Amino acid sequence: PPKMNPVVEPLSWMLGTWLSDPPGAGTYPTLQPFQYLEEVHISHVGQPMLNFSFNSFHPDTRKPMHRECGFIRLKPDTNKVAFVSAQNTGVVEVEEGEVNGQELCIASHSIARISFAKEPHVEQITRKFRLNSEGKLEQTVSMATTTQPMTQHLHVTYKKVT
Ligand code: HEM
Repeated sequence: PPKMNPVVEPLSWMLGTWLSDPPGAGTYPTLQPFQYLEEVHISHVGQPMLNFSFNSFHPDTRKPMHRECGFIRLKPDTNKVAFVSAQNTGVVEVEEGEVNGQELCIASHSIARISFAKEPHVEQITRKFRLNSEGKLEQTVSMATTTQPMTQHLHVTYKKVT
């Protein structure tokens, strides 16, 4: 209901409640391929930023899996974007980059974790968000871990439900 702060207009295409369709696709050189369901809620309350919650679930049992939440800020009147996330693995990250048209490309510069986080530890993350020609939201996530160089981990497209 609050009018949207002009600072976040360059990312207005991300706003909504979204559901992975088809299921998200998970991979890594060390992992068997997997699928997952994900609910994405991207919202705002009038501040110069977006609020997000991304919650994934097992496609069959619907048991909760990865979860994260945070904020997406922009430098006013620019296309420069900064993303902060806390993840249920006990990991936090700061990613920055830019939006051009309806594509956002960001990369981590800072990652920290809890002392008992499960190994292997992630060292670098990059994400690409885009709105495709059908009006669906796409996210692709890549990462490097202590033992694996930068490569794709996740790809998902979402249907807006709300
Ligand atoms: C930016 C967000 C994420 C990061 C940084 C991240 C990081 C990682 C890392 C470091 C690993 C271990 C890699 C290895 O075993 O070599 C992993 C594994 C895994 N992740 Fe992700 N992850 C993310 C998002 C997700 C999401 C959304 C899902 C959806 C369910 C997911 C599901 C899994 C699964 C199933 C595994 C392997 C579990 C196993 O070892 O059996 N992750 N992730």
